[PDB]
Amino acid sequence: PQITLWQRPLVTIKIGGQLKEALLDTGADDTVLEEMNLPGRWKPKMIGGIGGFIKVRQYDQILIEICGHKAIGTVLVGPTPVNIIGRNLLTQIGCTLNF
Amino acid sequence: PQITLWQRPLVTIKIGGQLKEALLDTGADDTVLEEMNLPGRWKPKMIGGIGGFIKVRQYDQILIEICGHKAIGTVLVGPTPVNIIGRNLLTQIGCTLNF
Ligand SMILES: CC(C)[C@H](NC(=O)OCc1ccccc1)C(=O)N[C@@H](Cc1ccccc1)C(O)[C@H](Cc1ccccc1)NC(=O)[C@@H](NC(=O)OCc1ccccc1)C(C)C
Repeated sequence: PQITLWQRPLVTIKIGGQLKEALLDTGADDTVLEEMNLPGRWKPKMIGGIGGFIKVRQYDQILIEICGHKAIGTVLVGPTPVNIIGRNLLTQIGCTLNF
Repeated sequence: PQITLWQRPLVTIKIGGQLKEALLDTGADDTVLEEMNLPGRWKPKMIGGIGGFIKVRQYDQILIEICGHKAIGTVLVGPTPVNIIGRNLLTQIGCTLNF
């Protein structure tokens, strides 16, 4: 799908048997999503954006059905305003920037 | 251009007689550039990112050449670790997310 940027590139993701909406962020190196009930064993981790640094939990090996397309990777959970599909899954679904 | 997301999508800009590298970012509705000498009246404003809210100075009607493509926009100068080109100019240079 070709998404233009007049409006926030929000997508539909099915993760953890839960449906969520998420920004497609080429600016984040990492996928970070808001608090959500999720299976597994996690690790502490912190990430930084503008303003500061949040303490996330890292879940390695998670399946997301992004835009009705799948990938498996690292989903970090923590204090975000929006769910961010970062570059480590974007490459997996084969997304690119074009101009 | 076709940009794959495997590396961090930095690119060259020319803002105010100066030459810089900027993250092309779909997750920002705004171009926030680090501090530099920009000449003009500026408003304050404040934006949110993952960790907080930065106090930044609005410059409106500034010309940038992002990849050879000039475009006029509003540009925020303030405390960021990276220059970000947001959707307010990404629309303008014709950029499109894709998969
Ligand atoms: C650049 C900001 C103006 C932009 N915020 C934004 O557009 O908010 C709207 C707003 C407008 C008016 C009033 C209030 C709010 C933003 O933070 N956008 C995010 C995605 C987002 C959108 C809304 C809220 C929160 C997040 C993302 O682009 C940044 C860019 C960026 C990239 C690299 C470094 C710094 C900034 N990456 C991030 O913040 C990611 N960091 C990242 O991946 O960086 C790696 C790294 C970390 C630390 C040190 C070096 C490198 C996080 C998602 C983890």
